[PDB]
Amino acid sequence: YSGCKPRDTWEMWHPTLVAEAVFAIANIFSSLRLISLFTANSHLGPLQISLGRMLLDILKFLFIYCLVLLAFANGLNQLYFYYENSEGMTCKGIRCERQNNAFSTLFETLQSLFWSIFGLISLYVTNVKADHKFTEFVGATMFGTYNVISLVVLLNMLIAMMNNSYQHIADHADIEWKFARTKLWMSYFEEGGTLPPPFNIAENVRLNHQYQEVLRNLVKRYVAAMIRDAKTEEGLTE
Amino acid sequence: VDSLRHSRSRLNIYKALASPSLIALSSEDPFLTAFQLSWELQELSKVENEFKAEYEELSHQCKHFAKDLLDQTRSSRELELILNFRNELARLKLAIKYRQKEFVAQPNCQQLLASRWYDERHWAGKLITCVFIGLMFPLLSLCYLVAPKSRYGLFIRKPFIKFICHTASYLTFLFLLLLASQHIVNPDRQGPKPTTVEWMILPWVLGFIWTEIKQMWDGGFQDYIHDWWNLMDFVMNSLYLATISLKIVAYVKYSGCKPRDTWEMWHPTLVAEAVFAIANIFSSLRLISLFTANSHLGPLQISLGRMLLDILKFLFIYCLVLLAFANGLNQLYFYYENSEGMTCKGIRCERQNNAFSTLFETLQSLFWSIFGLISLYVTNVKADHKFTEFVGATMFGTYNVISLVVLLNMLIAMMNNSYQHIADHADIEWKFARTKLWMSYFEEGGTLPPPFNIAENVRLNHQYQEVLRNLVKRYVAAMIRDAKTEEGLTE
Amino acid sequence: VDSLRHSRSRLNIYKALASPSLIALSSEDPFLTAFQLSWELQELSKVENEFKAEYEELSHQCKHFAKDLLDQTRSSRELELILNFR
Ligand SMILES: O=C1CN(c2cn[nH]c(=O)c2Cl)CCN1Cc1ccccc1C(F)(F)F
Ligand SMILES: CCCCCC(=O)OC[C@H](COP(=O)(O)O)OC(=O)CCCCC
Ligand SMILES: CCCCCC(=O)OC[C@H](COP(=O)(O)O)OC(=O)CCCCC
Ligand SMILES: [Ca+2]
Repeated sequence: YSGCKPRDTWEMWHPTLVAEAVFAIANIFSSLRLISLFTANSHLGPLQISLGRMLLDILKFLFIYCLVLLAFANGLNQLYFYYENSEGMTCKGIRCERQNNAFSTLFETLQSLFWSIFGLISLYVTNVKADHKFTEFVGATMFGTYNVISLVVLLNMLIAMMNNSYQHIADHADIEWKFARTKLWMSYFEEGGTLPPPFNIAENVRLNHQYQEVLRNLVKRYVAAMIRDAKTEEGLTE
Repeated sequence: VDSLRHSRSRLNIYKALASPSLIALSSEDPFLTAFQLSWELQELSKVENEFKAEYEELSHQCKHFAKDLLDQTRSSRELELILNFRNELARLKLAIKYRQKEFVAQPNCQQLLASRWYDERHWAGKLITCVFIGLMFPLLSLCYLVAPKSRYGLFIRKPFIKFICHTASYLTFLFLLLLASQHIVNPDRQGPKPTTVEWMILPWVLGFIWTEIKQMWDGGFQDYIHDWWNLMDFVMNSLYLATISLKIVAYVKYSGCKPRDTWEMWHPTLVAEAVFAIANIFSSLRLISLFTANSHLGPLQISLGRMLLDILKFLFIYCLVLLAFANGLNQLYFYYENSEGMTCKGIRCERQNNAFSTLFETLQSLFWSIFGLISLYVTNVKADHKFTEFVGATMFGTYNVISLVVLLNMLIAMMNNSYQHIADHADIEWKFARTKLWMSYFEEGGTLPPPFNIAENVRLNHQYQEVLRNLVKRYVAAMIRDAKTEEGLTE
Repeated sequence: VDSLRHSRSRLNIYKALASPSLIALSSEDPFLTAFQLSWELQELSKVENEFKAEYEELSHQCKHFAKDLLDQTRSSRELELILNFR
C-alpha cells in the first residue's frame, strides 16, 4: 500500500497497525529487562533475588484461580445468553461509556469477570429490558458469590502463603545474591565481545606437583582441626 | 459420687495401657490394640473435655507407636504378608478406616502402592502419552464392554488407565456443557423440545446419579456425608433431576409460542434455565477435586482446604454486625420510599436510589459496599433535612470503617497464625488423601466411564505370628534399649 | 525383585561414600569427588522420590564439606594455585 489516505478510514489487520502494536510490546519488554542489572548493587541486589525466587510460589495460585474463573464464567454465560440486545447501541461490551451486554457471549464474560477484581465493573450490568426479577436476582447472586470467593478467600490465602514461604528465604539471602553477582562478574573477564552493541561491525605435567603438595597440607589441616578438636565439644549422656 | 477421684483414676488407667512396653508384652495383636486404643481415646477426648490435652496427646502417642512398629521390616514379602491379612490389602483398608495418617504415609507403603498402581520420561515423555491415550478412550471402553477378553480388556484393568479414561470422560462432559450455550446450536419460545445436545448430556447425568446411589448404598448418609466433596455431588444431582422435571412439566402445559419479553416471573422455563446454570457452576467447581493426584498442587490444595473451617467463624461474626447496621439504617430511612416517576428502583439501576427504603434492599446495600460498588449520593432525600442526612452518612461511614479496616485485617492476622501449624503436617495429609484416592481404582467395582453404564485361613496365621514375633523382637531391642541411653545427665 | 532391600542398600552405600573422613582418606582429588557426588545425589533426589529428604540432605552435607576444605588456607598464592587449575 504505497499511497495515502486518512487513518480513520482503515480496517483492522492492516499491516501498519500490526507493525505498531508489536513494536510497543517490544518496548515494554526491553524496559522491563532493565531490572536485570540490580544484582550488581548491594542494597537492591538481595531484595531483587528474594523477590525473584518467590514467584514460582505464585504461579500455583494463578493456576487455581483460573478454574474458579472458568466455573463462574460458564454459569453466568449459560444464564444470560438469551438477551443479546445490541439494538440501537453504537458500542457494545464492557468498555464503552455505558456498559452493556456484559455477559452476552463467553469472551465478554471472561473479560467481565476479570475486570471485577479491581472494581471497575458497575452494578447495573446485570439487568434486562424485561422485569424478570428472578433471573436478575440469581445473576446478581452468582456475581456476588464470585466476588466474595475471589477478593476475600483467594487474596488472603495468598498473603498467608507468601509470608511462610518467605520466612525460609531470608536465611540464604547473602549466599544466593553473591553467587548471582559472581555469575555476572565472570562474564566481563574474557576477551569475548569487549565492545558495546552499536559498534559491532614442565607446564601441564609438572604443575600438578605444587597442587598435590597443597592438597596434602590442606587435608592435614582439616583433619586435624575439624574432626579431632570438634569431636570433643559434644555433650554427655548415660 | 466422688467425681474427681473417679475421673483421675480413669485417666491413670488409660495413660497406663497406652505404653509401648506393656503392649509389646501383653497383647495378642499389637496393631489392632493400637488402632482400637487410638479410636477410644480420640472419642473420649470430646466428652471428658475438661481433661482435653492429655487424651489428644495419648492418641498421638499410640499412632506414632503403630508406625514405628511396622518401620523395622526388612523384606518385601514380610511387608506384603503384613498388609494382606484378615481381596487384598485388608489391613490397609482398616488403617484408612481408622485414620492412621502417620501409618499410611510411611516410605515403604508408598513404594508398594505406587508399584501396584503404575505397572508401566521427564516432562514430555509422559505428557503426550497420557493425553494421547486419553483421546481414543471409547474404543477401549466398548472393547472391554462387548468382549471382556484378553485382547484389550486387560488394558483397562491397569488402574493408571482406568483413571485416565474416567478423567477424559469428565473433561468431555465439561466441554459439552461449555458449548451448550453457543448461539450456533435458536429461536427462544415457550416450552421448547430438548435441543440436540440435551439428548447428548442426558447419559452423563444418569450415569453419575447411578454411581452416586450405588456408592451411597453402604454409608447410608451416616459416616458417608462427613466428606464435603460428596455433599456437592448430592446437591448437583438433585438440581439436575429438578431441571429434568421442570422442563418436562413445562413442555406439556404451555405448548405454544410468544415473544420472550412478554412473559412473567415464575414461568417454568426460566426456573428451568436458572437451576441448570447453577448446576453448571457446581460441576465446574467439582473439577478441582482431582488436583490431589498431582504433586506440586496437591499439598497446596489440601492446605487451603483445611484452612476454611477457620473462616466460617468470621463469616458468622460478620453477619451480626451486618444485621445491626441494617436495622439501624432501615429504621432511620424508611420514611422516604419515593418510587414516584422512577422506572427502576433499587441499588441496581443506572441511577441508584431507594437504597435503604426497605430491609432486604438495606441488606443488599450494605453487602455491596464491601467492594465499593455503592455510590455516595444514595444517602439523600428530596427535602434538605441535613441532620438526618448527616446521621445516615455517619452510620454508613462507621460501618465501612469497622468492616474494611477491623474485620478484614483481623482476618489475615488470624489466617497467618492458623497457617503456621499447617505446614508442619503437609506431606502426611497429602499422601493420606492421595492414597484414599488411589485405593478407589483397584477393585473391579465400576471399571467403566459414565456414558457406557447400561490350610488357607487356619494355617496362614502361622507365618504372620512368626513375623510379629520377629518385629517385636527388633523393636524392643532397637527402640527402648538403645534409645534409653542418649538422654542426658541430672543431679 | 526385592525392591525394598535393593533401594535400602543403595541408600546405605551413598550415605557411606559421602563421609568427610573416607573422602579425605581414599580420594585422588577431594574437590572433584565432592562436586560429582553432590550432582549425582541431587539428580537421584528426583527419581527415588519416596526417599526424598535423605538425598536432599546428603547434597547439603557434601557442599558444606567442600566449602570447609578450602576454608583452611593461609596465603594468597595457595588460593590462586587452587583456583587456577585444570
Ligand atoms: O466425584 C465426582 C463428582 N462427579 C459428579 C457426580 N454426579 N453429578 C455431577 O455433576 C458430578 Cl461433577 C464426577 C467427578 N467425580 C469423580 C472424579 C473426580 C476427578 C476425576 C475423575 C472423576 C471420575 F471419573 F471418577 F468421575
Ligand atoms: C453474608 C450475608 C450476605 C447477605 C446479602 C444478601 O442477602 O444479598 C444476597 C447476596 C448478593 O446480593 P444481591 O444478589 O444483590 O441480593 O448474596 C451473596 O452475596 C451471598 C454470599 C456468598 C457467601 C459464600
Ligand atoms: C477519623 C476522623 C474522621 C473524621 C471525618 C468526619 O468528620 O466525618 C464524619 C465521618 C463520616 O463522614 P460524613 O458522615 O460524610 O461526615 O464519621 C466517621 O466516619 C467516624 C468514624 C468512626 C470510627 C469508629
Ligand atoms: Ca462421591
